[PDB]
Amino acid sequence: TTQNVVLTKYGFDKDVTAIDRATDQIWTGDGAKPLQGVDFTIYNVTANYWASPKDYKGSFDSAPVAATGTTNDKGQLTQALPIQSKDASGKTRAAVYLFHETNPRAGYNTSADFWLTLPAKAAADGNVYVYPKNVQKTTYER
Ligand code: NA
Repeated sequence: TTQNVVLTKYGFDKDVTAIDRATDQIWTGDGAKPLQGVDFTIYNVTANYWASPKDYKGSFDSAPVAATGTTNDKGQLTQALPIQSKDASGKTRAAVYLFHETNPRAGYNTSADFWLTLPAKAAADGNVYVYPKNVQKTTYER
């Protein structure tokens, strides 16, 4: 049993303000531009998550790759993801996936890593809609 995850990548726009967007609503981006040709790797982080849910902060170390994708013309990619997977003990668990932009990571329009805890609320068309946010900042330490 899988869900159909539709990812849409919109570039930063000074006039749209980046509130959260639920997985069961279509958001047109409010004029911001879809970003084409952005490569994402989707890691199955179910094991890393279930090692300790209360401590999970987005690590995908040693996580297997669930899928890769590249945004199209409309800034979108679609991927069916299993709603359950296995933890490190081999026990069946609700699945968690980490979306990581590998390319082009264009500065302030780089997507922040985000993770997704299935099953999610689906829209009427049956899709799960995610909208990666741009990174909080372009300076870093540590
Ligand atoms: Na696809």
